[PDB]
Amino acid sequence: APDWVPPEVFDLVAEDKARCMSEHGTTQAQIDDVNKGNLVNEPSITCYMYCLLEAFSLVDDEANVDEDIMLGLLPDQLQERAQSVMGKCLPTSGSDNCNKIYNLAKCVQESAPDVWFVI
Amino acid sequence: APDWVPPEVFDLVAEDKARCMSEHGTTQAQIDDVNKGNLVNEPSITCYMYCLLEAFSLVDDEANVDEDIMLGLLPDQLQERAQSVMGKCLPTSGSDNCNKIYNLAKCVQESAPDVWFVI
Ligand SMILES: CCCCNS(=O)(=O)c1ccccc1
Ligand SMILES: CCCCNS(=O)(=O)c1ccccc1
Ligand SMILES: CCCCNS(=O)(=O)c1ccccc1
Repeated sequence: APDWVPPEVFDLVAEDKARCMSEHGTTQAQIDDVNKGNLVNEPSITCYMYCLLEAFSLVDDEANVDEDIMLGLLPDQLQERAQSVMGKCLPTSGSDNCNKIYNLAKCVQESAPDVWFVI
Repeated sequence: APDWVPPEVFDLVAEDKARCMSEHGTTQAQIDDVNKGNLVNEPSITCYMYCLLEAFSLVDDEANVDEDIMLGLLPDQLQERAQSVMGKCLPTSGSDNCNKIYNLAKCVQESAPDVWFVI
């Protein structure tokens, strides 16, 4: 992940990472690819992102981001940049929940590739 | 219903929607509620879902689901997502036909909000 990610997040997500990878057939290799800017629209990775976001209430049942909860989780250092990115990329839109998260990731990647990551 | 639902289904279901709502005392408000994630175990809605499924030959007289045709009628991306969810949530179980379909809908909505919809 990017160097700014708080160490605690790696432990906080561990339980849901395992569950979500199992549920969606996700490989660590796919995850490693999102982080190197190589995102593809395949449910095994896009629904995995949805799954992990939902675990932390970062999105609701229609894959709309909760900006407050997202800003809460992000370090103080990223507040300004993240708020700008959210302004540009939200609300989410797409045919289903996984597509909404794919579309969101692509939007964030355009301006701010280091703000999005997959764990 | 979700944005991914094929346009054709709204016309294809119309005849059976009328018949099934009439048979079960269903109101549109109840159908709207399911699509908002507010599924309640009332036979006027749970038996309605059974009735629509039966109309498409997706259930038999004991609310056994035809997994292969149900999956086959879904768009490609939903079909992929649904393979794992239906793997988990099928076969149906419950005290009667309407409870079996309630339990199925609840199971699907827990993993995959945006997959179980009603018209
Ligand atoms: C801008 C943030 C990116 C979110 N991507 S993620 O689904 O892998 C995820 C990462 C961390 C916590 C929850 C989900
Ligand atoms: C001919 C129209 C196809 C129906 N496709 S559907 O995705 O709405 C669907 C509805 C109910 C069960 C499975 C799929
Ligand atoms: C993924 C399957 C959803 C089934 N929901 S339904 O039984 O109300 C229904 C909707 C549309 C056509 C037939 C049945």
